[PDB]
Amino acid sequence: SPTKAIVRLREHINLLSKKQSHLRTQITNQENEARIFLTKGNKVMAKNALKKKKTIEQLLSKVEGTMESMEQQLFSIESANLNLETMRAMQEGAKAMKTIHS
Repeated sequence: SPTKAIVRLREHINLLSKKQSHLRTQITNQENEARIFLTKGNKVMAKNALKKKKTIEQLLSKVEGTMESMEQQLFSIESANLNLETMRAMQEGAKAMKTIHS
């Protein structure tokens, strides 16, 4: 059923939002690593920690983009159901017109 499909998509998004929070935390951690090297004076390793920060940022974008795709599919399903209800409404309007003509 499309309701079950929606529930599953929400379940996948929830798991991805756990990955999101993890990766956002890792981004802060990689920044902190770089800041530690900056206070040590090792700008080379600080830049390398920022390279790792950017790597996690790219992974975060992948997770967030995946959730977007799942939401688009989810909303498409809900929209399809709203279109079926709009169709039903139009069919009852047609029935009213049939009564007017009859």
